Amino acid sequence: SGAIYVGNYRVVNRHLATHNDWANLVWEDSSRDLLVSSTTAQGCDTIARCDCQTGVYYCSSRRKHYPVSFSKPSLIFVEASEYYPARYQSHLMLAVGHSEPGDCGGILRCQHGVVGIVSTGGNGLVGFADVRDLLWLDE
Ligand SMILES: NC(=O)[C@H]1CCCN(C(=O)Cc2cccc3nsnc23)C1
Ligand SMILES: [Zn+2]
Repeated sequence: SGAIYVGNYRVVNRHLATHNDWANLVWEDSSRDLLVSSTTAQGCDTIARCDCQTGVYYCSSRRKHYPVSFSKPSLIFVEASEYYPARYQSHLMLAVGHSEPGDCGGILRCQHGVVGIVSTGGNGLVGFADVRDLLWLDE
């Protein structure tokens, strides 16, 4: 679990969105596993606007932050689950590192700010849904 709070927005994994997230929907994309809902309270997370390929992510299954090199946002094949059939997930970045299903929502950050959130994993790899291209999160 986990979310990004920026201005009047809350960004979560789409497969983990609540009834309240859907009742206050701003934008959602199944192919990216992202959902953004509106919030009354003001968020103060800074989103990065960069092309970094190094950062630090939070791994709740180990209660630790890990430094990682990660790939550029791309279309990557993802196995079926109770949330999606087998498909390509776009805007996805991979790194060598530990993750478990409950790790989704953990933030990936670089020196510029929030890069994305954990969205997939397995076989010693962790996948992050990128948010740096969503320029509207700031306005
Ligand atoms: N975006 C998707 O389609 C997700 C939806 C939930 C299931 N999923 C996973 O990757 C499950 C998983 C297993 C093993 C380590 C994991 N670390 S994070 N998620 C992990 C795919
Ligand atoms: Zn950066």
